Formats: sequence, structure tokens, C-alpha cells
Amino acid sequence: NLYTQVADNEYLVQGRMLIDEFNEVFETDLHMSDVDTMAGYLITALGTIPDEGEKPSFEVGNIKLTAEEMEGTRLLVLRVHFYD
Ligand SMILES: [Zn+2]
Ligand SMILES: [Zn+2]
Ligand SMILES: [Zn+2]
Ligand SMILES: [Zn+2]
Repeated sequence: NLYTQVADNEYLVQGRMLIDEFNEVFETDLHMSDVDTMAGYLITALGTIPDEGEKPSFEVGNIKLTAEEMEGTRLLVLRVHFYD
């Protein structure tokens, strides 16, 4: 699967998940031109590639996206929290 829940309002999302897929699953409104995946989305939004083990976040609307797992410079897994 491209994502899994871990707790109320909190999920792990594979970097390869399409932004459009994420919006369909989660009822969100993310958009970014010339970028198709959630890995590309978060990397672009952060503006810098995190070190392995470094877990910066980007907030947008009621969502917080965290770089949960890097494999070299590839963003493998995002953590997503939803707020009210
Ligand atoms: Zn949490
Ligand atoms: Zn740093
Ligand atoms: Zn390192
Ligand atoms: Zn390494």
C-alpha cells in the first residue's frame, strides 16, 4: 500500500504516492506544478534535502508533513498529521 494509518489523524505515506492520489484518499487540496509525487512535493516545499535521520516538517493548511525516512537523498516515507 501507498500509505498506512498509525494513529488518529496520523499516517505514513510512501514518497512515490502521487499528489493527486494523496488528495483523493485524504480529501486535501495540495497542488504543485511540474511535481507529481509526495516525495517531490515535500522536498520542494522544504527547499533543502534532509540528512538521513533529520526530520524537518512543512505545514500547509491543517496538514503537517514530516520527512520520516530518507534513503540517501531519496525521501522514502513521509509522516502526515491532520489538524482541526
Ligand atoms: Zn504525531
Ligand atoms: Zn540540518
Ligand atoms: Zn548523514
Ligand atoms: Zn546512509
